[PDB]
Amino acid sequence: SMSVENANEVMKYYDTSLKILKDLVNENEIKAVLGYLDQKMPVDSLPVVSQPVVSVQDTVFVSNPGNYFSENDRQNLKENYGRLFRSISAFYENYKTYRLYMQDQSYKKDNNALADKIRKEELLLSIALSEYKQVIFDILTPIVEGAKITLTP
Repeated sequence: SMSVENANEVMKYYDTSLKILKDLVNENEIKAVLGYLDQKMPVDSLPVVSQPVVSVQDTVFVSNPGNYFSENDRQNLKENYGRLFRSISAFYENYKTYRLYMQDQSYKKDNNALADKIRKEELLLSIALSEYKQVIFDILTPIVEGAKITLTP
């Protein structure tokens, strides 16, 4: 009864996680942004690539896992989502900065120092985005199986 209601909340959290992680971490878009950071890309060819904006209430829900999860699972989910939201922001904001700095010829003033700083950081962020997404699914799928046990009469 108290476990049945907790199990229903785990299913809601998993379903929201599935939807939000599909739209937030767009692997092919991430790869396309890395290609746009290439040294041989014509500066005037750099396109605008907007950050995906998912449901804000879904973001709040997954960012604050309830006490139905163990304190350890709750902390690991909260940490990985927090890092994932900050990393998403950095990845798309760094590309916006990069595009404006290349197109207004600011790169000539610092001999591409900011271009190389951004390229290195974007590569690290791209790996980390896929890592946080997989870590969240890996925490949840055994708990989800546990919730299915509680919900199968």
